[PDB]
Order: sequence, then structure tokens, then C-alpha cells
Amino acid sequence: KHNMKAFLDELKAENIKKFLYNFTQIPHLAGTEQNFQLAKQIQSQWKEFGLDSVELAHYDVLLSYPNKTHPNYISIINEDGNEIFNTSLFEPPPPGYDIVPPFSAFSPQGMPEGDLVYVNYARTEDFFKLERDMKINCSGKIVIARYGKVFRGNKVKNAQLAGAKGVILYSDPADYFAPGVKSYPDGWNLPGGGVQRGNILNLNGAGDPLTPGYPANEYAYRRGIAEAVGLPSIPVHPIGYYDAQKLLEKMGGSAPPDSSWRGSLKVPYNVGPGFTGNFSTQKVKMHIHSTNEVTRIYNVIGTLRGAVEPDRYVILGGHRDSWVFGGIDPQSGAAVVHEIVRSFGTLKKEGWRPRRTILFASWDAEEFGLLGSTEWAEENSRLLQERGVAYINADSSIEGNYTLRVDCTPLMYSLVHNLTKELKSPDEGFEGKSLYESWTKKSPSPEFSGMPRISKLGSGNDFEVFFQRLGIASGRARYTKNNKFSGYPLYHSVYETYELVEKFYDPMFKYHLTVAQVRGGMVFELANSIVLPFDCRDYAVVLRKYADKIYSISMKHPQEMKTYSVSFDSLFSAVKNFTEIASKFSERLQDFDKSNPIVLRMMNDQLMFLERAFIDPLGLPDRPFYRHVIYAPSSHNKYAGESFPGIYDALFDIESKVDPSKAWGEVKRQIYVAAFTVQAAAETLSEVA
Amino acid sequence: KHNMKAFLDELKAENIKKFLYNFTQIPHLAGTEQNFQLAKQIQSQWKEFGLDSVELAHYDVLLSYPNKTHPNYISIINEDGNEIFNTSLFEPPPPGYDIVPPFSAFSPQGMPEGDLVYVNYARTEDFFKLERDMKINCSGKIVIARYGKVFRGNKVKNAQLAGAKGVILYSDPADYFAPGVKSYPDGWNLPGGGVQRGNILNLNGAGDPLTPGYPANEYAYRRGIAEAVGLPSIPVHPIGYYDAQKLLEKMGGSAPPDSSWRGSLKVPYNVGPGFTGNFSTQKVKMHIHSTNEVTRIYNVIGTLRGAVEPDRYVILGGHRDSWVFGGIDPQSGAAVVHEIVRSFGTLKKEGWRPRRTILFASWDAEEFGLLGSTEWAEENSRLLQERGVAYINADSSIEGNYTLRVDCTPLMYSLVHNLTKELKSPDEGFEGKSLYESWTKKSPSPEFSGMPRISKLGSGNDFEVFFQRLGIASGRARYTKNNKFSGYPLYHSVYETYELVEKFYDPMFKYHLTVAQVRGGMVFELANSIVLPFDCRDYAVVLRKYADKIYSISMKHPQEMKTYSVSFDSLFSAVKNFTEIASKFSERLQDFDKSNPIVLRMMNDQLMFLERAFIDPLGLPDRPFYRHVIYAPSSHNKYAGESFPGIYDALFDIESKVDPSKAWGEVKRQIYVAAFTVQAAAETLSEVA
Ligand SMILES: *[C@@H]1O[C@H](CO)[C@@H](O[C@@H]2O[C@H](CO)[C@@H](O[C@@H]3O[C@H](CO)[C@@H](O)[C@H](O[C@@H]4O[C@H](CO)[C@@H](O)[C@H](O)[C@@H]4O)[C@@H]3O)[C@H](O)[C@H]2NC(C)=O)[C@H](O)[C@H]1NC(C)=O
Ligand SMILES: *[C@@H]1O[C@H](CO)[C@@H](O[C@@H]2O[C@H](CO)[C@@H](O[C@@H]3O[C@H](CO)[C@@H](O)[C@H](O[C@@H]4O[C@H](CO)[C@@H](O)[C@H](O)[C@@H]4O)[C@@H]3O)[C@H](O)[C@H]2NC(C)=O)[C@H](O)[C@H]1NC(C)=O
Ligand SMILES: *[C@@H]1O[C@H](CO)[C@@H](O[C@@H]2O[C@H](CO)[C@@H](O)[C@H](O)[C@H]2NC(C)=O)[C@H](O)[C@H]1NC(C)=O
Ligand SMILES: *[C@@H]1O[C@H](CO)[C@@H](O[C@@H]2O[C@H](CO)[C@@H](O)[C@H](O)[C@H]2NC(C)=O)[C@H](O)[C@H]1NC(C)=O
Ligand SMILES: *[C@@H]1O[C@H](CO)[C@@H](O[C@@H]2O[C@H](CO)[C@@H](O)[C@H](O)[C@H]2NC(C)=O)[C@H](O)[C@H]1NC(C)=O
Ligand SMILES: *[C@@H]1O[C@H](CO)[C@@H](O[C@@H]2O[C@H](CO)[C@@H](O)[C@H](O)[C@H]2NC(C)=O)[C@H](O)[C@H]1NC(C)=O
Ligand SMILES: *[C@@H]1O[C@H](CO)[C@@H](O[C@@H]2O[C@H](CO)[C@@H](O)[C@H](O)[C@H]2NC(C)=O)[C@H](O)[C@H]1NC(C)=O
Ligand SMILES: *[C@@H]1O[C@H](CO)[C@@H](O[C@@H]2O[C@H](CO)[C@@H](O)[C@H](O)[C@H]2NC(C)=O)[C@H](O)[C@H]1NC(C)=O
Ligand SMILES: *[C@@H]1O[C@H](CO)[C@@H](O)[C@H](O)[C@H]1NC(C)=O
Ligand SMILES: *[C@@H]1O[C@H](CO)[C@@H](O)[C@H](O)[C@H]1NC(C)=O
Ligand SMILES: *[C@@H]1O[C@H](CO)[C@@H](O)[C@H](O)[C@H]1NC(C)=O
Ligand SMILES: *[C@@H]1O[C@H](CO)[C@@H](O)[C@H](O)[C@H]1NC(C)=O
Ligand SMILES: *[C@@H]1O[C@H](CO)[C@@H](O)[C@H](O)[C@H]1NC(C)=O
Ligand SMILES: *[C@@H]1O[C@H](CO)[C@@H](O)[C@H](O)[C@H]1NC(C)=O
Ligand SMILES: N[C@@H](Cn1oc(=O)[nH]c1=O)C(=O)O
Ligand SMILES: N[C@@H](Cn1oc(=O)[nH]c1=O)C(=O)O
Ligand SMILES: [Ca+2]
Ligand SMILES: [Ca+2]
Ligand SMILES: [Cl-]
Ligand SMILES: [Cl-]
Ligand SMILES: [Zn+2]
Ligand SMILES: [Zn+2]
Ligand SMILES: [Zn+2]
Ligand SMILES: [Zn+2]
Repeated sequence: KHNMKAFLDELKAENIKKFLYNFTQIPHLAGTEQNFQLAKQIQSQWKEFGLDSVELAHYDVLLSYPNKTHPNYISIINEDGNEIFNTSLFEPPPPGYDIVPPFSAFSPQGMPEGDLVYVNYARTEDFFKLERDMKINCSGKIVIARYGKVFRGNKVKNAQLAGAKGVILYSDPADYFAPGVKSYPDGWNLPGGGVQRGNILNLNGAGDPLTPGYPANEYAYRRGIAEAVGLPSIPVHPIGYYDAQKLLEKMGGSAPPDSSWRGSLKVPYNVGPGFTGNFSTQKVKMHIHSTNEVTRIYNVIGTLRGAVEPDRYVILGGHRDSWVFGGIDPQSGAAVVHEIVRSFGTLKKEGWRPRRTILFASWDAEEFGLLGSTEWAEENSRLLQERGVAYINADSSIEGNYTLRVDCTPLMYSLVHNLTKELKSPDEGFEGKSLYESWTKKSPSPEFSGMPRISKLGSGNDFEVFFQRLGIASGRARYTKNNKFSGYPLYHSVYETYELVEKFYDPMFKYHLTVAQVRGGMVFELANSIVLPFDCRDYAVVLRKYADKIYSISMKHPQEMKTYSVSFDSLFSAVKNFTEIASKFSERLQDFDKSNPIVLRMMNDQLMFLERAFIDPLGLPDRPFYRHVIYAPSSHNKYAGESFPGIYDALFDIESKVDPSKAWGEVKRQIYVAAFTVQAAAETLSEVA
Repeated sequence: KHNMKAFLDELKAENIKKFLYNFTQIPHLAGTEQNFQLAKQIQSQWKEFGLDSVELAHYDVLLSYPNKTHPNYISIINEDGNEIFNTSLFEPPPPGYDIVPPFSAFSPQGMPEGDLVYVNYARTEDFFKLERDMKINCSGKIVIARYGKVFRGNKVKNAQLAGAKGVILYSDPADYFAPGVKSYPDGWNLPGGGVQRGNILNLNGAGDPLTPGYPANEYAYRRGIAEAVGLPSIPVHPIGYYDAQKLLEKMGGSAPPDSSWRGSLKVPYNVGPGFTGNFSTQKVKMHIHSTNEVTRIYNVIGTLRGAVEPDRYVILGGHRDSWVFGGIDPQSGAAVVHEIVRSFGTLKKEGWRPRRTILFASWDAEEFGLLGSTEWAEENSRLLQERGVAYINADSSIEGNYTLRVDCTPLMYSLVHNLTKELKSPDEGFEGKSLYESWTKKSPSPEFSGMPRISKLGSGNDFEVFFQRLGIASGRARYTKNNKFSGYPLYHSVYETYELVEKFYDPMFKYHLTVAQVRGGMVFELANSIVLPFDCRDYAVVLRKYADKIYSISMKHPQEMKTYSVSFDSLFSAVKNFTEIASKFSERLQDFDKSNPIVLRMMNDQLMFLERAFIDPLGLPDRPFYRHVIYAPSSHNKYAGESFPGIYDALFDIESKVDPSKAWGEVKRQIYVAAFTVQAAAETLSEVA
């Protein structure tokens, strides 16, 4: 037969290993010739594998690159203007190895000099502690912050609003060196010369900074750089912990407020400002000369037309561009997509086609702000909004070898639970056990016994435009470690190679195979199930949890809720209604005359448009491209999903607002929008007439 | 059989006459008890007629009413503060007759006194003439303007931006008294004591001023009045031409610039400012005391469930609220809807159901800014956007007895042409001829021989939210006179009665019957045709005409187009592509395996979503609720549709902009948005995979 099992069995660990090797021999930086050539290779191979059509979609978008003849670096400078210490101009390359040196993409140019302030992880609460409790002023200071806990662009935005004139980011061994494991090349730890590259823009979903709302095509009109979206106003640069030790060792001023501010280096972790008495006249000086330039990028888009519902799209997408070799990020995911394409193409050659159309994407410029996925979705938004069933992401397949990590819409919970019960666990000690069994044991749900944890979708990857802008049901799955938002030690460093993976992560490629089964199996069921595999009742369950949670946040302020008559009754009413209507729709879905394709499709359309109904066409406050009312990327950490974001942000730090009447008025406004949207979504599941 | 003919034959002129009499015996002002009672009557009758469900949908929205104990009026005041002339406190009621006196809905309160300036129709070009050519300054003046040519709210906005401190609107016999016909009650002309009521808000599609974007339900959070949408900042009041003569007769200052500024009254039509020497110390003083108040309104929503595609909605809607008796506006339309409901209910009782669901609406508060239709569409937007096939409006069926007047999307051109060829003409001298024949003869297309004129949709009625906000294919048809935007003489006056219609417009109710056939026939074909009756090729034809037209406007400025490299090539490319793709889609639509319901539906979905594809989720500049890129209400006249509005507005008066580089940059931006949107819409008609 040609069923899911036939699909799954075709997938081979050996093939994933060969593709991973093939994709990781040279760098594939966005906008470079090497990445265009890999695009053309993937396009050819997907054609050979059996897809009906495979095209390149290109765009001209703002990218950022160091100046090859004018390198970026940081100095300690003495009173006479002598640079007495300089940070590294490049990471020591690994054994046997156009490697872009470490930099912060989209940093403006500058050579600011000044006194350092150490700001821990540069989180909102870290800046609250500094400014409110310690009374330390960052204005005109250079801030130094350790990577970890939140997206780096949130750190830079926080530093800018605190008045900093520059930001230095570094990797502390506390966050990036696991006890008892060796530094690369002899283990998976970050060496002291290692550095994490990364974008520091805060685009809030806009895509190419120059063309928000519209694809960056040949005739696009572009904002002038001065009006560009999300560009930092202060220079930024990343360094390793050997270099950080040199900058931090002389720090004076106030001691760290407590131990959660101290990393693992042999330094006091004094907050500053500036250096201890003897060195009080030395300053820190950044030299940043990178340039932003409009550059062509290329997405590969493959189509396998559906036999019955060709106008319904199930999309599997992940990026192809890497900072350097991309041994984990993204090629461990791209190799998995490649093998999934190969397997579906093998069925197709034997005469099978999926029920619905499957689209496969190799996105470009993910590392520069999700630019390739976003521009393509801007170009195709009408098709996606009326035809998009689901989006399954496929960045790094492994970031560890402990257990599965799934983040997805509630609509896909049942699908994921069911599929993982049918798959074998790759884990040591769980042989002959299901993946559901090993996953639930290793990553228990905080709410339910005998259920695994599944997290919310925020941003930090290519699903963002599909889920947060367009309201297409989305999910992702990967293998992870036992530091959730911080990354594995070699993240975005030159050391992230094929050898790292083959030696230290997944020598048998069994975790890669397990992830290929989860991702491919989801795409299979979405594209082939007669009734779409979504359970609206799972949304009802989480909506009640989110409503209890936001209510509980508000109830920290009982006096104000009394004064301003702040009621959550409308929201709990809407949640109750959703729960009632979803229960009845599910009954009908099980009852409906199963011989009737129009009833089936009406019902499939109700299922497909349910995620769509949580979209507000006006967007969230000051974030027009985040339009989902139930989830958004956290305003404090793009990598984290936040629930009832519009109410959450209205409540955040509200006791500090100068006009409480206005602030609480806006809380009430957001409760109204949320209740209304929950009820309207419920009403899409009512009988249609 | 139960075919269109059975439907059409059931419709009776006699029934339309009886309902019209029934709906016009007492006033039905929005927000009053009499209008709630009529809502309940219609709800009961539609149930009796056979509809599956008939519900009231209510909302609490901002309305406006004179103060019953503190009447509005205007004075001429002498130097001592004596009011030597007062305008009327009410219109003399007609023979044999809670009549709200004449007022301008949403006028703020005030008692401004000052010198008059006469501004003709208060159009943009009239204010250009005053300020730029005549060098007359309206700042701190009271402006007096004749009704006609453009929506009254555009006049008030224009007066406000010119610095006026009040506006007096009046009906000139030039525009409202047809030569050779008697004043009411002895003919259809406006008597000198007659006055036209009407809303003067400029909401740009927002609906209830207090709740833009969300329905005005029980738990709605409301803007404070100071942040309300579209509220005028200066008092406004309407008067008849007896009263206007008294205000205009003493006018001094500059003479009218030319004859197009002179109406038909025996006065010089001097522009002012102020009165001629002898009366130079007399001023004009307004007294406006109306109040805005949140008030409950009621829509009646009837459903006739479709037999095959119940999740596809064809909507026939028109309003029920009137200023006074509503003998033409809206009851000549509401009586027609009532008879259409009755006819469809008669088929339904004999076992027939339409293929798709038909929804019937009796909207409330149209006269206060399209509030009932708009709030309902805000509440139901997700259902409408994913399921809405078409909207056919049904305000006044007759505004004359000369010929048909149709305004609609290009998608409905072929439907209208075909249907009118099948209908008998009611016209004198065209007996035994088709309606298409009499219409084409009396209202020839400016472009094509042997084709009738069909106009563009702007605003000025309840289709606005469906077409301009949501992108649902819409149309309207009525009988009209041989003054297009000015209204028939008795418009919004107490004299608009059942007797006006029965005596002077349509004694046999044959024009009403013809309109019932057009509106009902359209709904029939939309709700019952196996393939939706839309022709995408008709859109391709008009897009080329609109592109030629906007290009021709730009080419008034060749030097600037050279300097700023302003090219329309992308737009003509997109138009060419649309034309090519639509031609191929139409071939497939005629070719497709007609046994395949999924191919049919994919194709019906392509047809239904084509209007939807012209919607831009970011809206037009500073008008977020006008989202259609091909059409919008003119920024100078809400009643007029404008094509390529975003480019048109970018070009308008551009030679007066202080920063030409910026102004032309915005023209280029709008060309990019238009080209992109035309191409994206074209791509929805490509093969789906
Ligand atoms: C969850 O689903 C419920 C339906 O099962 C739905 O219930 C509706 O709730 C609304 C708002 O509470 C009810 O509104 C009332 O409507 C009646 C007429 O039917 C009005 O007479 C009444 O008017 C007022 O009473 C008010 C309250 O004191 C007062 O403020 C006014 O001035 C006036 O006197 C209300 O407007 C409605 O009838 C219910 N519909 C039903 C049962 O069919 C919930 O709204 C829904 N939850 C959400 C969040 O949508
Ligand atoms: C109407 O439909 C047409 C398809 O039939 C479609 O045609 C496309 O037009 C675009 C833009 O003109 C073409 O874009 C070129 O793409 C090639 C690769 O295929 C590029 O090499 C080329 O790159 C450049 O050449 C530029 C022009 O001088 C230059 O600016 C650049 O720096 C670079 O050298 C262009 O990007 C595309 O290939 C065509 N597609 C086809 C034939 O399939 C029209 O765009 C469409 N109209 C609209 C308004 O969409
Ligand atoms: C990655 O695999 C691809 C595809 O097998 C290799 O590209 C092929 O190489 C041969 C020999 O040079 C050429 O004749 C073909 O045209 C290529 N096929 C393509 C591009 O589809 C490529 O050599 C491999 N890369 C590495 C680093 O091993
Ligand atoms: C840090 O690098 C800087 C920049 O290259 C070095 O300073 C330069 O040294 C050369 C040779 O002595 C001078 O001629 C340049 O004028 C210097 N440029 C400056 C100061 O910007 C500096 O020596 C390096 N410091 C260390 C510790 O190696
Ligand atoms: C997950 O699998 C469960 C168990 O098979 C599915 O739930 C069953 O579905 C069938 C078909 O509707 C019903 O007859 C059973 O009553 C269900 N069992 C239950 C709810 O315990 C469920 O549909 C699957 N989820 C998917 C496919 O998304
Ligand atoms: C308009 O017609 C309606 C419906 O025929 C009339 O309302 C009915 O009047 C009778 C007699 O008073 C009542 O018993 C019914 O309850 C009413 N039916 C309804 C409300 O559906 C109404 O009288 C007519 N109005 C005028 C001005 O003639
Ligand atoms: C226009 O109406 C005003 C307002 O009613 C009249 O002025 C009032 O006249 C009474 C009786 O003489 C006075 O006691 C009030 O104090 C007046 N109120 C004012 C001036 O605001 C006025 O007489 C009317 N003019 C004409 C021509 O009839
Ligand atoms: C208007 O009527 C015309 C003439 O009947 C319809 O056009 C015909 O449609 C049939 C069915 O597709 C074709 O076989 C003929 O070739 C068409 N004749 C033409 C184009 O001259 C047209 O479809 C009708 N428009 C509607 C129903 O919207
Ligand atoms: C890179 O290095 C130097 C420094 O200005 C210069 O020659 C060149 O312009 C720079 N390249 C850029 C700005 O792209
Ligand atoms: C921080 O320091 C700078 C000193 O120039 C000042 O402008 C800013 O207002 C200070 N803020 C506080 C609260 O100390
Ligand atoms: C892979 O699994 C083993 C088992 O605990 C472990 O020793 C090793 O550290 C894991 N690799 C990584 C990179 O976590
Ligand atoms: C109407 O008339 C008078 C004038 O102020 C007053 O008694 C009453 O408040 C007014 N009613 C309103 C403002 O609704
Ligand atoms: C119009 O008149 C007022 C006089 O107070 C003035 O403020 C305004 O600027 C004038 N405009 C012109 C152009 O005369
Ligand atoms: C109705 O038709 C006749 C025919 O010309 C005309 O005399 C009369 O004025 C028309 N009624 C109206 C209101 O136009
Ligand atoms: N996955 C990336 C790219 N990045 O993710 C976003 O969401 N924005 C952005 O630049 C990274 O985390 O550095
Ligand atoms: N049809 C009306 C009501 N009016 O139409 C709008 O579009 N806005 C508005 O208030 C009138 O023209 O007075
Ligand atoms: Ca863009
Ligand atoms: Ca509203
Ligand atoms: Cl992922
Ligand atoms: Cl109408
Ligand atoms: Zn990645
Ligand atoms: Zn990455
Ligand atoms: Zn009307
Ligand atoms: Zn009206």
C-alpha cells in the first residue's frame, strides 16, 4: 500500500547523513554565490526526486556584512589614546578548515568610546534592577551583556532605550560551557575564542526592512535607510569569553546585586560604571564598519500537486542560509527536508499523490530576520490565507540528544500525540517503547500527568509570518538537550560543523531519523487525512488556562480593578461559548454523513479557518504584523510565545504608569478585543446556516 | 418548475404598493421606539413568509438628536444683539400629517456669530477658487454652501480645513426645483420651507464613531467622545431656500467669480465676506444644541439555508431607518426587499431551496453613517470574508422614472447585461422591448456602442463595508431621473411620503416591480447558478481603462516624471498579466470536467475570492477601513467611486506640494502597491498547483 507506513519506511538515516555532509563543506551565507549555487543544486535534486514543479523565487532585500578591508574589533584604550588590548579579528578555524568573521548583523557604523556597564543578560528585569534598584544610569555608557535567556535583538533594544551608546555581547561559560565536556574539536563545548554571530534587528514581523507589507520584487519601492524597519541606532559586536574576561576583569563601581548576575569567569562581575581606581582612566572603544546592502536572495519552492484538493496547501519549510558551515543550524533540518522530499517523490513515482497539495520550501536569509519566508508569504498572502492548511517548520533537527521538543498550535496537539505513539523511540533505555512514551517521561507536561510538554509559538524562526501574520496552523519539532532560549554551546559559531554532529550529537543519525519521521509524518497526515487532523477542543482547553492566567496577573492589582471596574467576565464568557460550540462541532464532525464531500469540505474549511479566525486585521498595538490575538512573540523575548499578548502587554509594569486611568482603560480595551475575537472564532464553528 | 421565471412571476406590484403604504405612515428614525416596533414587525413577517431563521442583531452606537426643548435655528443679529431674522424651527407638514425637525446629525453644540462667506457647493475646487484665485479667507467666517454635487460631510470637512467657524447648508432651487413642475403637495418639487436632513460625519468606513474595528456590543469598550471618529469641530445646520434667500440677499464683498457659482434665487450670489455697506454691522448667529447619545439600534437578519452550499452567502440588504416617513428613502427599497423575501419564501414552501444560502437584512441607522450594516459586518467579518459570495444593496428603488441606474463590480457586468435582456421594459414607448434595450438607449455607455452605463462603487450606502472593507463583490440597481450626486428634490425632507410616490413617481408600481426583478433576479442567479455568474475578463477590461486614465493624469507633469523616474510600466505589466491569466481561467471554466464538484468548487472559490484579492490588509493611506486597491470612495466626494484611489490621491494637487521629491516618491510607492495587488489578484486565477 501507499500509506503513512510506506512513507515513513522509505526514510533512511544514511541518506540524511550523506545530505548533511553535502550541505556543510563550505559556508552558505545569505546573499553569497555559494548559497545561490546550493539553491540551484536543491532545485535540481527536488526535480530529480519527483516534484511536479520546482522554482526559485528571488527577492532583493537589505543584508549586512563586515567590511573585508576594515575589520570590526573592540579595544581597551589608555588615556593617551593607545589601544592596549584588542579583541580577536576572527575565530580560530577548526582542524582541517569566505568564513565571515563574528559580527552583529545590521549594527550601524561607529567608534564610540566610554565606560562599561555590565547588564547581565540585558533583559527588561535586568535593566529594571540597574536603573530602579541600583540607581545605575546607562546613558552614554557602553553596555556589556552575556548572551542567553532572550533573543539578542531584545537585549539591544533594551540597551538603546536605557541610553547606551554601544553594546558588546559575549558568551559566558556559565551559559555556553557544560561541566565535564571538552571544548571543540574534542567535545561539544564552546572554546574561549568561539563567538556567536547573529542578527540584532527588532523587525516585529516586518520582513525586509525596506519593504514592509509588500514583496521585495524587481519594481518594489524601498524605504530610504533612515526610515528602515528595526535598525539599531547604536553599534553592537559579539566576542568570546577569553576576550570578555579581559573587558570584565578590571570592572569597578557597584558589586553584582546577587549571584544570578555572576557568570563562571574568574571576575567579580561588578556592574560598573567603568574600571577600578588604578585603571579608572582607561576606556573601551568599539570599531564597527559593517555595511548594509540590498542583495538578492533565493528561495526554492517545490510543489507536489494534490490528487483531490490541489487548492489546499500543506507546507514544509526551513532555511538553507547559514552563518558559516551550518552543521546543525540549518543543515541538520535541511537534510531532513531533503530526505522527506525524496521519500514523497518515491511514492509519487509509483503512482501515489497526496490528497492535498504539499509545498516544500528552502528559505533564504532566515539568519538576517526571516527575510526569505516573509517576502514569499507577502508575495503569496492571498493564496496562503484562502488555501493554507498548515505550516511545519524544519530548521535544526537536533540541538541535543535527550528528548523531543515540540512547539505548535493547540489544533495540532492530538495529531502530535497520536503520531508519536506510533513511532519508535530512538532513546537509550526505551528500546521497543514509543516516542510518546520516552518524550512524556523526559519532558512531562506541567498541567497533565501522562502528557508531554508542548510549548507556545512566538518567533525566532520561519514559521513566524505564517502563524503570527497570516493565522495558518503551524508546528515545529526537534530533538533537544536536558538554557531553553540560550542555544547549544556552538550555536552560530565557526565550530558548528558536520564533524560536531557526526562525532558528538548523532553518530548513527537516529535522532535525525526520528525528527524526519515526526515532521514528515505530520505533513503526511495533514496532506492525506480525509478530515483535517485538527481538534478544536484542544483550543478550548488552553483558552481557559490562558484566561485564568491573564486574570491572575490582573488580580495582583485588586484596588485598581475596583477603581476602574476591570472585569474579565466577557473573556470567560467567550471561552465558555467556544468550549460549548467546539464540543458540538466535534460531535457533528464525528456524526456527519461521511458520504457527503460538501459537508466534509465545509467542515474541513471550518477546521482550516479556525486558526485564521484568531487574526485581527488591525494587528496588535504598535506591532501591525503580529495579528494573532491568542499568541504573539513576547515583547521582551522574540523567542518566547506569550498568550493573550495584547492584555499581557497592557498589564506589564502597569504600577509604573503615570496615568493609571489611561493604562487600565487600555487593559479593558484589550479584554474587549480578546473576548470579541474568542467569540468570533467560536462562531466560525457554529452551523453555517 | 422552480427556476428564475417562477421566482420573478411571483413578484407583484400590488404587494410592493401595500408594503410601502404600511412602512410609511409614521416616522421610523433610528434609535426610536417606532423603528424598533417596525423591526419586530419585519422579523415576524419574514418568519411567516418562510425563512428558516430571523433574528434581531442589536448594537449600542453613537446617535445624534436635536434638543426637543432647546431648538436649533440661525439668526441675522443687529449691532445691539437683537435677532432681526430667524430661520424656521420646523418644515410646514404636508396635508393630513415625532417628526424630527431639520438638523445636521453629529453637529457639535455652539452659538458662533460672524460674517458670511458663500462657497458655492463647498467642493475642494470651490475652496481652491476662493482661497487661491479670489484670495478670500474663510478663517473665522461662517460659510454658507448649497447642497448638491458631493456628499454633505465632504463640504463640512472642506469648510473646517478652510478655518470656518460654522457651516449653513441650504437647498438652492437651481439644484432642487425642476422647471415646470409644482412644489409638493401638487408636484414633486421642493417648496421653499422644505429642508434636507442628513449626517455630516466623515467616518471613512469606520462605522459607530466610538468602536472602530469591533462591534458595538454589550461589553464593548468605547472611545471617549474627544477621540471619536469623524466628528465635526464646527456647528452645522440645514435650511430651505426661503430662509437662504434672507441670508444671501444682503451679501457684499466680491462678486461671484462666474456663472457656475450663481443659483436660481433672486440674489447676486456675492461671495462676501459679510453684508453690503448698509448692513455691514449685522452678523449671522447659529444656535445649535443637538446632543450625541449612545442608543440601541436593531438589524433584522433572515436566513434561507442553501441546499448544496449552505456555507456560501449571497446577501440582499437595505436599510429600514428613515429621517421622517421615508416614502422613497428607504421604504421604496425595503418594500421591494419584503416582496422578494415573500416570493423566495413561496418557492421554499413548495419544497425549493436555493443552491447557496441567502441572507436578507433590514439595516438600522444607515442615515447616521451606515452604522447597522457596519457593526454587523464587524461582528461577522470572519464569516463574511471566508463565505461571502456577493452583496446586493436595496435602498430606494426609485429616485426618478426615466431609466435604470446600476453601480457594481466589473465581476457582475455580464450578469446584469444578461438579466436585463430577459426582463421587460416598463418604459413608455418600449413596450414589448427588453429592459436592456430601454436602459442602453437612455443611458449609453461612454465607452461602448450598444452597451449601457454602469458606474463605480464608492460609498454613500450600506454596501460600503462589504465592498470597500471586506472585498465582497457588490452591486446596486434603481430607477433614476434624466444632478447625479445631488438627490431628487424632496430628498430627506418631511415631504417624502407615500403620496409623493403613489401620485408623482410610480402610480402603477411598475418601476418598483422592475427594480424588484433586477435585484431579486441578481440574488437568484448568484444563489442558484452552478458556476458563480462572475466574469473575470470584465475586470481585465476595466483595469486597462483605469491604468490608462491614471497614467494620463500623471502625464500632465512630464518634467516631474522625468526628474523622479516615475514609471507606470509595472502597472501595465500587471494589467497585461491579469488579462492573459483571466482569459485562460475562463477557458478552463468553460472546459472543466463538469462532473467534478471539487474542480467546480475550486473554481467557484477562485471566482468568489477574486474580489477579495484586491483588498490590501494595510488599507489606503490614512483610511484603514478602505482597503480595496482598485476602488475607493473619492476623498472629495464619498458618493463617487474613484479608481486606483491610492495613486489618484498621491497625484491630486501635486503641483502644490512643498516637497516634490517626497510627493512623487509617494506616487511611485502607490504605483508599486497597485501593480503588486493587480498581479497578486491575477495569480489567484492561475492553476492552483
Ligand atoms: C456567550 O453566548 C451567549 C449566548 O448563549 C451570549 O449571550 C448573550 O449575551 C448578551 C449580552 O449579555 C445578551 O444581551 C442582552 O440582550 C437582550 C435582548 O436579547 C437585551 O434586552 C439586554 O439588554 C440590556 O440588559 C443589559 C444588561 O443589564 C443593559 O445593559 C441594557 O441597557 C439593556 O437593558 C442585553 O443586551 C444576549 O441576549 C445573549 N444572547 C442569547 C442568550 O442568545 C454571550 O454574549 C456570549 N459571550 C460573548 C462574549 O459573546
Ligand atoms: C507579468 O508576468 C511576467 C511573467 O510572464 C513577469 O515576468 C517576470 O519579470 C521579472 C521582473 O522583470 C523577471 O525578473 C528577472 O528575473 C531574472 C531571473 O529569472 C533575473 O535574472 C533578472 O534579474 C536582473 O535583471 C534586472 C533587470 O535589468 C536587474 O535589475 C537585476 O539587477 C538583475 O540583473 C530579473 O529579476 C522575471 O524573470 C519574469 N518571470 C518570468 C518570465 O517567468 C512579470 O514580472 C509580471 N508583472 C508583474 C507586475 O508582476
Ligand atoms: C553535493 O551533491 C551534489 C549532487 O549530487 C554534487 O553536485 C554534483 O556534482 C557532480 C560532479 O561534480 C556534477 O557533475 C553535477 O552537476 C552536480 N549535481 C547537481 C549540482 O545537482 C555536489 O558535488 C556535492 N557537493 C559536495 C560538497 O560533495
Ligand atoms: C590594536 O590594534 C590597533 C589598530 O591596528 C593597533 O594600533 C595601531 O598600531 C599601528 C602600529 O603600531 C599604528 O601605526 C597605528 O596608528 C595604530 N592604530 C590605532 C591606534 O588605531 C594597536 O597596536 C593594537 N593593540 C594591541 C595591544 O595589539
Ligand atoms: C487521535 O486518535 C484518537 C484515538 O484513535 C482519535 O480519536 C478517535 O477518533 C475516532 C474517529 O472519530 C472516534 O470514533 C473515537 O471515539 C475517538 N477516540 C477518542 C476520542 O478517544 C483522534 O481522532 C485522533 N486525532 C486526530 C486524528 O487528530
Ligand atoms: C403594517 O402591517 C402589519 C402586519 O400586517 C400590521 O400589524 C398587524 O396589525 C394587527 C392589527 O392591529 C395586529 O393584530 C398584528 O399583531 C400586527 N402584525 C404584525 C405586527 O406582524 C400593521 O398594523 C400595519 N401598519 C399600518 C400602518 O398599517
Ligand atoms: C428670534 O428668536 C429669538 C429667540 O427666541 C427672539 O428673541 C427673544 O425674544 C424674547 C421676547 O421678545 C426675549 O425676551 C428674549 O430674550 C429673546 N432672546 C434672544 C434675543 O435670544 C427674537 O425676537 C426672534 N426674532 C424674530 C425676528 O422673530
Ligand atoms: C451571459 O450570457 C452569455 C450568452 O449566453 C453567456 O456566454 C455563453 O456561455 C456559454 C456557457 O459557458 C458558452 O458556451 C458560450 O460560448 C457563451 N457565449 C458568449 C460568451 O458569447 C455568459 O456566460 C453569460 N454570463 C453569465 C452567466 O455571467
Ligand atoms: C571598506 O573599507 C574602507 C574603509 O572606509 C574603504 O576603502 C571602503 O569604502 C569600505 N567598503 C565599504 C564601505 O563597503
Ligand atoms: C542618566 O544620565 C544622563 C546624564 O547625561 C541624563 O541625561 C539622564 O537623564 C540620566 N537619568 C537618570 C534618571 O539619572
Ligand atoms: C549525546 O548523548 C550522550 C548520552 O548522555 C551524551 O553523553 C552526549 O553528551 C550527548 N551529546 C550532546 C551534544 O548532548
Ligand atoms: C435640552 O434643553 C435644555 C438646555 O440646556 C436643558 O434643560 C437640557 O439639559 C437639554 N437636554 C439635553 C442636553 O439633552
Ligand atoms: C486667514 O485669516 C486668519 C486671520 O486671523 C489668519 O490666521 C490666516 O493665516 C489667514 N490665511 C491667509 C493665507 O490669509
Ligand atoms: C414620471 O414620468 C413622467 C414622464 O415623463 C414625468 O412627467 C414625471 O415627471 C415623472 N416623475 C418624476 C418624479 O420624475
Ligand atoms: N533564527 C534566527 C534569525 N532570527 O530569528 C528571528 O525571529 N529573527 C531573526 O533574525 C536567530 O535567532 O538569530
Ligand atoms: N446614505 C446616507 C447616509 N450616509 O451615506 C454614507 O455613506 N454615510 C452616511 O452617513 C446619506 O447619504 O445621507
Ligand atoms: Ca517586504
Ligand atoms: Ca464598531
Ligand atoms: Cl524548527
Ligand atoms: Cl441601493
Ligand atoms: Zn536556523
Ligand atoms: Zn541560525
Ligand atoms: Zn437611504
Ligand atoms: Zn437617506
